[PDB]
Amino acid sequence: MGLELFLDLVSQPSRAVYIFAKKNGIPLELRTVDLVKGQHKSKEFLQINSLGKLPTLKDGDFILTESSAILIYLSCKYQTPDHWYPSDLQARARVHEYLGWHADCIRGTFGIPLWVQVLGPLIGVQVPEEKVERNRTAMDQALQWLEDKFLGDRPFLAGQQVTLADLMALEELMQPVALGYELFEGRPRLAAWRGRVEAFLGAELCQEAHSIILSILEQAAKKTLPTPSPEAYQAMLLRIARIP
Amino acid sequence: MGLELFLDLVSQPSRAVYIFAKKNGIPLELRTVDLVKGQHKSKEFLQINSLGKLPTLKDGDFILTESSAILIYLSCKYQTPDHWYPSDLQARARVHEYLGWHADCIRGTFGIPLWVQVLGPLIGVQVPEEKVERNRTAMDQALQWLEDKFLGDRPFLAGQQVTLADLMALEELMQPVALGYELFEGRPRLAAWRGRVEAFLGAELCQEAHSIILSILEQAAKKTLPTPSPEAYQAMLLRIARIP
Repeated sequence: MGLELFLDLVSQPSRAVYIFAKKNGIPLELRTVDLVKGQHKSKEFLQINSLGKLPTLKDGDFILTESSAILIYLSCKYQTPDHWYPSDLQARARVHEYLGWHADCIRGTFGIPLWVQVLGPLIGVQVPEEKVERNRTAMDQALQWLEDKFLGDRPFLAGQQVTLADLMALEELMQPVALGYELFEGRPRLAAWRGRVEAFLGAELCQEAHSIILSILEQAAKKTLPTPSPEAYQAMLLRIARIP
Repeated sequence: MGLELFLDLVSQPSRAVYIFAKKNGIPLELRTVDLVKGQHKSKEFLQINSLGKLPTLKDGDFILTESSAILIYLSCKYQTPDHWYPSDLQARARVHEYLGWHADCIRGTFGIPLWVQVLGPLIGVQVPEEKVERNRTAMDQALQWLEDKFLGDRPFLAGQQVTLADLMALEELMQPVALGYELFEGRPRLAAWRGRVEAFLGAELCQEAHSIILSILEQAAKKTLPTPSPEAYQAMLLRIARIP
């Protein structure tokens, strides 16, 4: 069974999974893969995940990827509490639905500030003023949508209780926060929901799932960051190259 | 029950759903919403989907969105064949996994040629030469990944049989094709897979699910295209504004 989980806690989807697995007490072998360094691109790793993306979960000789797939798969195999990923047609659908939008509107837009302030400069590459703004006015744009469209009156994006939908959302949101952007400033709805979740999860877990990234801006200043391999350098140039 | 499906067959996710529903014979009330025109933004529609996105499926007073959620939801409620969306842990996982990558790497990159050639100019807005190329070299970049990473030796991205994963993939891919980009040129793997699927689905269905978009380049020429509302004008400028 083994059941190892290659991941880097600077990777927002990685955190999500790690958090889920931890909160439901799932025997997991935490395989650390320095992303900043370019570990996920090491020949040895590509031998595990031809894609070289994190977090990838290896169960048996079955290697899966995609925090969504992994979570869902996990949650299933380990019959985790139902509220998480409900078996109710309407309910599950409500989850499936946000995740899809999340993948569209949240994922990839809220990680940008990290590139603009850390990973970018790390390779001498500086992001254009515009892209920066464009991106932020794009964030709150989504923040709102999330706010009143998904969150609205209820306590969670995916309904009445905590669910994969929240774990993912919040975790992704955490990044710009960690970099200094206080998105929960003028959003008591959002704020309250976050607090509600964190509350649920627990200080301990969150205090450690994050850690890595709240420090990172400093490691950045203190030049503690590893020099990325030419393989990571490439991926990094691409990502930066797809910032609108 | 009603079970209406607002959608515009120029919208690749819309096609997907429509196709699934049609192939499995699901009683569906096809609610057409001119996207090009700006229908999905009409006050009356926002009263149905605060988001104004297509295709949105209204079952009972339950309004759902996200082709993924919809499909899955559909497939469930209408106990459609298992191969589609398997109940097997490894299997389903493999689907869930692609969809996530699909949402990341395919969705949003393969619709661009339509904006560059049609929707864009339709509002006097012309896309920069770079973005164009960047985008295409980005498409085949994904095409390959899809090709040998997901497709590889097996017959489908999601395993051995047709599955939501394919319906969506192929449909999205169809756009640049319909625009004149022959992505299946130097990819016998890709080509064969497509042919495999189309085969399965049937000429009739495909012959009509597409239609709308293979014509569109013409309607474009012949100025048959509806002038978009200031609401659609906005969304159109945003979308174009997020082309890297």
